[PDB]
Amino acid sequence: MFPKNFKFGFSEAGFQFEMGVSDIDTNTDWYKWSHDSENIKNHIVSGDRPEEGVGYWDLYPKDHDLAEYIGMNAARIGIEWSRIFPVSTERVTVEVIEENGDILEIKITEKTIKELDLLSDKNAMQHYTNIFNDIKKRGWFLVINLFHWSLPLWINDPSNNALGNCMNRSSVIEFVKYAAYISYYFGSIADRFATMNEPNEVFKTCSEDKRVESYHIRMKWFVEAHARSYDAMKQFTNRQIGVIYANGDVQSFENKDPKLKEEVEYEQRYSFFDALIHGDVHWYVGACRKTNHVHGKSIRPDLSNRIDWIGVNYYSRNVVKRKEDGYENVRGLGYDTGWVSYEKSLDGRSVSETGWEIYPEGIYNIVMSYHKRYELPMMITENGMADDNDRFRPRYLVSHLKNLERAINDGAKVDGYLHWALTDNFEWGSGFSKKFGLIKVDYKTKKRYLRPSALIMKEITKHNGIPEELEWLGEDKF
Repeated sequence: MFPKNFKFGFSEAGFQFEMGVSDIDTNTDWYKWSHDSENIKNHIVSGDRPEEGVGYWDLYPKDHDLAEYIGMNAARIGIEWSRIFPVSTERVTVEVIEENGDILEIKITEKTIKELDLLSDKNAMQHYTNIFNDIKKRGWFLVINLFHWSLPLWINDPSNNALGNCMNRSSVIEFVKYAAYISYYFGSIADRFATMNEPNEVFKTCSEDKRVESYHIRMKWFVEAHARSYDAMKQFTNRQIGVIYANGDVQSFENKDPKLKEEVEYEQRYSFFDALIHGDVHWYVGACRKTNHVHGKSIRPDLSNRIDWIGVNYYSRNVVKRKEDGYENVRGLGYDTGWVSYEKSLDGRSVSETGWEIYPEGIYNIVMSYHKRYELPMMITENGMADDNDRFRPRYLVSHLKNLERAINDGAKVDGYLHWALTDNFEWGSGFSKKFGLIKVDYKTKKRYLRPSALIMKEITKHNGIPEELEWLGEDKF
């Protein structure tokens, strides 16, 4: 069985869930990126309208009742920066200490909070408060996520060749203001804070520059985005602040190149977490040389010890092969399976309706690698699959939860599992075609439909683990 009071719940993004019924928010870069006609006919976005979505902004108490019925006791909710501060906060100046380009200090004091108090949407603050109160009044675990890809238009405007939602110096200063603002009013409500959701996915896709060097100075801006935030938030909250990260079980092509595996894991993830926990930015300096861009200290205590917990996201593995001084995701396996077949992988394993092969052993592998390197409290903040007819999700949920249970027993300090997701939602560039929910949403009528896999969650939550009668669904390979 799982540990006592283990957290079974769901994760939610503001842009993917909120809109659909009322209170349309058009003030995000992703909204215009979704509606751009050239992006539609060039197959960058699906063309689906996010304002025709789940309606979680208004229907959240009824969707929370369904989570309660299936025994959930946790929720990860993302706050939209566009709704709290719909207008620019640049006019509010703050003390900013820098050196050779590294933002070492952003002093957010209480005279800044009341200054930001006049520009904030007090009605949007009350709506999020009502959503969070609806979660905590049921005795549930609450995790607030500040940033989930969508950025206010005054921060980034795709109008005026990628989305461009990266971080720069001016974006970091404004973000720490909004980060400290959230911790000022919700520091006693949120059980844990997450500054950003999958930032590695952002600075990988936010620019046409896929070079390793520019990838890491982009990551650098996100590194300071959390480090300077964490400082400002901890002024008003006593709760664990961490990062929700995109992860895949990195593997070499047939385990012949284990050094390339550790190469990939350091370039994409462990460079980030070694800076925010220890201060190792030798990657950032190593990059900054071949760029002729100014670099600072290689070990910065402004960045270090800035992770109280890690939000692990896992969906599939990631098999890679060395090319020329580089690596390539092997098509036909892992996240890149949907290129040789949409029904079976090269390993002969089932594939999700979005092209990601089902590899339940990877949720043990990714949790173990994170624990064996840092040993902090962790959480599965996202885990699920695109499966409309519920063909594979019942076996997906059980098999992954038992590989995670194998991880808890082996020492991993994971105290929560947040399935993605309770309901279907807007899967960004692919629209509503990708249905990840334990319950299915009819976007024409906004009606909620329980999928059978949601009743499997009801059985696991009731027993705090997988009973013997559900072990056949837990088979890893199918």
